[PDB]
Amino acid sequence: PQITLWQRPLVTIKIGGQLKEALLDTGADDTVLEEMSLPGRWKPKMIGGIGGFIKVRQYDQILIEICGHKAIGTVLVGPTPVNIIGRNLLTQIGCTLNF
Amino acid sequence: PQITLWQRPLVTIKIGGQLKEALLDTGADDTVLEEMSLPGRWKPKMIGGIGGFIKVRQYDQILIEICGHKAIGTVLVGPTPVNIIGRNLLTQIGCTLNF
Repeated sequence: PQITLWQRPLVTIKIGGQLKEALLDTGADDTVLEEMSLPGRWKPKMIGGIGGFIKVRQYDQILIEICGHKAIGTVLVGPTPVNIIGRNLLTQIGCTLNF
Repeated sequence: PQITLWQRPLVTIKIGGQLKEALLDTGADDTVLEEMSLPGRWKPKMIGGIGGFIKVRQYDQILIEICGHKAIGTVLVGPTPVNIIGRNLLTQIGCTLNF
């Protein structure tokens, strides 16, 4: 699927059964999501944004399924407003930018 | 020019003679840049990020030239670390996302 930018790039995800929705963000390095319970092992990590230093919960080889495409790699969890798909993932779904 | 996401999407800009460099960001709504002096009329506007409420200086029909492509539309100026090309612009250079 090829998508235009006339309005916010939001597609559906799957993180362990759970259908979801996020931003295909080419300005992010990490991928962070909605507080859902992951079967797995975590490593405390920290992010920020308007106030800053919010504590997140890094997961390591999580298989995210995005817009039909399987893809594994790290995903970060914690109190975020929006699911955001960093570089890490677009990188791996073959995703490229076209003008 | 078509660009991959294996590493931060940074291209060169032109804002009134001045060669520059920014992020082709599909997760931003506005376009904000480096404190350079624009011939034009401004409207005080406000943004934020890690601490938040930083005051910026909105410009209105500024012709940004990006990666060979002419394109006009608003550009925002103020103490930012990085030049960032919002939706507003990618929108207008015909820019699309491809996987």
